[PDB]
Amino acid sequence: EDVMKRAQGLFKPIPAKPPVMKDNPASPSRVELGRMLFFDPRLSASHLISCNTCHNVGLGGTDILETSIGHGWQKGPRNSPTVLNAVYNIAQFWDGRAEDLAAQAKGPVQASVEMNNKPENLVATLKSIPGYPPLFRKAFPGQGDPVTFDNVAKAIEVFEATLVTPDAPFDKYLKGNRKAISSTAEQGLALFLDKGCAACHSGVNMGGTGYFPFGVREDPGVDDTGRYKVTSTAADKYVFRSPSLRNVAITMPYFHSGKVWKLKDAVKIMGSAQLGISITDADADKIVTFLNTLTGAQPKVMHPVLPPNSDDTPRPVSN
Amino acid sequence: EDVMKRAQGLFKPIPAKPPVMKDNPASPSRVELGRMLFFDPRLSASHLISCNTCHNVGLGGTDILETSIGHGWQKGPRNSPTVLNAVYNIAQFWDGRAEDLAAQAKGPVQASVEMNNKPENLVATLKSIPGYPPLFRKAFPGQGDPVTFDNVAKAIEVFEATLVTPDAPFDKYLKGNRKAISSTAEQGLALFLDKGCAACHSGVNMGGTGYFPFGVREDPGPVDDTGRYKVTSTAADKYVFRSPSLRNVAITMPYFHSGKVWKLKDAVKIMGSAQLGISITDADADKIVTFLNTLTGAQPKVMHPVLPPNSDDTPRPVSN
Ligand code: HEC
Ligand code: HEC
Ligand code: HEC
Ligand code: HEC
Ligand SMILES: [Ca+2]
Ligand SMILES: [Ca+2]
Repeated sequence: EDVMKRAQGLFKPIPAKPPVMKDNPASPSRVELGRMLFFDPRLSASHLISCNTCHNVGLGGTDILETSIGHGWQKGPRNSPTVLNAVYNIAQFWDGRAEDLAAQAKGPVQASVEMNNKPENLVATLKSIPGYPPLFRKAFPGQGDPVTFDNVAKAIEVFEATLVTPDAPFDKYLKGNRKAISSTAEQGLALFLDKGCAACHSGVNMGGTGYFPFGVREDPGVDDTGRYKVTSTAADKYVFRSPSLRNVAITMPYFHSGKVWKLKDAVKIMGSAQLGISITDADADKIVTFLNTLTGAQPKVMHPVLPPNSDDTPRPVSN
Repeated sequence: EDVMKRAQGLFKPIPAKPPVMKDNPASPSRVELGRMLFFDPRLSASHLISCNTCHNVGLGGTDILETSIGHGWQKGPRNSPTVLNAVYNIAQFWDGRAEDLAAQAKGPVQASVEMNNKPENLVATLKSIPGYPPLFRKAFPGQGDPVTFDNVAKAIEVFEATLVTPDAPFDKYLKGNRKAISSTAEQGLALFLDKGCAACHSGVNMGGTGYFPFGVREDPGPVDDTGRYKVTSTAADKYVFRSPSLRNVAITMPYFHSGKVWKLKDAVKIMGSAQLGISITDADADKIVTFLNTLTGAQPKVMHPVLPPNSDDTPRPVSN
């Protein structure tokens, strides 16, 4: 229709092929190594936590928990965004001050807070695991000492670029198949476009494109729509990334705080005066039916066989 | 909520103090070196083009030309954005593919294509100028070899952080003085807020916050600029566009990524696009213009540096 046509300008389907990372060429050995590192809990000092713990490829690329602290740029606990299609995000942080956010993008996003704080421990751990240096040599040829914090992030990044979810019903719709989604789905899309949601949640990743001066907070003055609202005040130090809504139906809970569990309530909360939006409960329901067509084909990811410790591998730090 | 209170959520005034750059502490000697480098045309192969050429601190931090190619991440000629407050930009490139744009921010944006392509040459140039190494040693103490590409960009960057324009009438209004802008400028603000302009042109910099799948293109479908150009967004689009900071917009014509639209009132009417869900009347556009005219801040008084002279070793200018 013209609804389809408008949708085809606002969004693009996820390509099936992993996107190319500038200055980070993919090769099977580098993808394979990134997969190992992504699932390797020895990257944490406890030896218990891997990327997959908080960005679980079985659970929509997130952890279905409210918040955690995973990374050095967080000022507090935040909900773990999906790693699925994360390589298509422009804005990669939940929130910050405008003057910081571009510099923060100097990355890497693929380092947890422990790795970023103690990159010497990361390298020493990997060098002490006999099967790693050979993989690093194969994945990063022509370097004398390829086992580096920067190459760890590069290998993860190329593996991460394979964690894309093409072929959601909405994407079949964008490709021109009007029947790929129900007519109620389509009405939800019409509301999404007309009410102005698409402006913030747009492009190939349907979001992750920018930061906005609205964040969902507790209302200071009985139900999630009554308890939380979109807030924007004079005193705001930080702006908020408007997230990609792809796979939103399988990555509850919602918002930077993880505090809203139901996708319907999230949608009602986004029907906010602060945003120029008023939606009825029946509107909210149609928008949800639409948001449920953004679930892509989930990657089937082999759990890696990790190289064993040596006697030299540092011990877990305890309890 | 009345218009001022709504404006106060949507935007914040430009602070008077240079923002702090992470991992790049300002000091007077690093600001001064960055000033020298910003104005030194020996950073270009011709030895005639400095950052100030295309981001001219006397002309709103831009060059008032339609387009140029200054930087390695451009795929084609683009309009030079202002350096004034650019340190408050989050989105720093005009346009690109989503999957490339975050990676590009591992920058530095302070490097022209000539600097970025030929970093040893840049270091060789600076090291051949006997007054530069001592300045790099002052600016970057405790570093045995401080004349490096990364230090040229850090020094520029802290100089650029001082190129902020606090005290626009509109900022005086955000701070609570309703009389700092005219009643017509306030109606243009109301229009700006009500029509949804502010969603994309938001925050301390009034834009530069994100990218959108809309760019101004020549219409293929009657004649003025509003006739000739339009917001376009198609299935075929490879690239999204940055929605720019509107601070100092009255003084940084021409407009959009292509610099094709010269009149701010025309840029405003073009943005009253059905693609964006916006319909504005001609008098609506005039009021919005009146409002945008209030976003001109106090322009930095910048001393032109005395640049250290060439030695006989300094590379020779090249024309191409
Ligand atoms: C192991 C090294 C990894 C990798 C490869 C990633 N992570 Fe996390 N992650 C967590 C939280 C709460 C956030 C949001 C933080 C914030 O911005 O405030 C993140 C963020 C990410 C991203 C960004 C995705 C995007 O573009 O938005 C990516 C790519 C990413 N992570 C990859 C939480 C956790 C953890 C919980 C303890 C752990 C462990 C990790 N992350 C580790 C990793
Ligand atoms: C920009 C001005 C926005 C408009 C208009 C809409 N949304 Fe939004 N959305 C925006 C931000 C900055 C955020 C994050 C807020 C926070 O505190 O975290 C959101 C969040 C959502 C979510 C949550 C998705 C997730 O957690 O993964 C959803 C489901 C959502 N937005 C949907 C939505 C709808 C239906 C809208 C129209 C009614 C709408 N959004 C408008 C920014 C903006
Ligand atoms: C013209 C020939 C230029 C010269 C010389 C320099 N710059 Fe530039 N700059 C130019 C353009 C056309 C653009 C936009 C490019 C794009 O497509 O995105 C830029 C961009 C910048 C920016 C980004 C501003 C922002 O939007 O956040 C900055 C900070 C910048 N340029 C600074 C800069 C410096 C420090 C230079 C000397 C080394 C310099 N530029 C040279 C055009 C030209
Ligand atoms: C996001 C969906 C936007 C809304 C809503 C509005 N604008 Fe915008 N604006 C947007 C982009 C992506 C761009 C760059 C487009 C390009 O090809 O370059 C712009 C550009 C402007 C400009 C030009 C500023 C400059 O070149 O420095 C102006 C003056 C401007 N926009 C004003 C404006 C008004 C008045 C709006 C509501 C009527 C409006 N914009 C909405 C993205 C978005
Ligand atoms: Ca979530
Ligand atoms: Ca301009």
